Amino acid sequence: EFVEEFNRLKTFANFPSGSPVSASTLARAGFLYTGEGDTVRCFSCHAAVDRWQYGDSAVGRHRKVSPNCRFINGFYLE
Amino acid sequence: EEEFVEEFNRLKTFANFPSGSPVSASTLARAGFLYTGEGDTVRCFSCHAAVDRWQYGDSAVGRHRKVSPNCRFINGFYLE
Ligand SMILES: [Zn+2]
Ligand SMILES: [Zn+2]
Repeated sequence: EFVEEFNRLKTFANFPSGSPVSASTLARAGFLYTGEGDTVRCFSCHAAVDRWQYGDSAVGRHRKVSPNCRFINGFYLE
Repeated sequence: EEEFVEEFNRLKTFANFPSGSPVSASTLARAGFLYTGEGDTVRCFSCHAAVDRWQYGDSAVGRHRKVSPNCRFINGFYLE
């Protein structure tokens, strides 16, 4: 289901307004917002990531904690 | 110091500026910035404000105006 970006961006309701990394960028990087703080979790690899700061690459950090993540490696593409 | 009112002289200071920067040396120099020589920290030749941690999509003049809306450079003081 969450394979679709939108189903993912939806979960970003009440996302910390001042986050240096937009909900959109994360939804795009394949993350889901857990609801607490700025913690999000990859729907494909389940790897969770938080404490985002200026300069971060949503896709970049993603790959760092899960370089072999299915989504990162374009498994769900067209 | 030097005649930094000229873009070319400001650009000379970016000799060892880090290669992989999202914002280019010329874009920064064109915005009145001198390279301090450390990391990606640059400093306005006119208002002396320092700015760093450049990111993809940043506007050199934009951030510059952010920390010094009154910078003489940003305001045309040096115009011909
Ligand atoms: Zn993943
Ligand atoms: Zn200035």
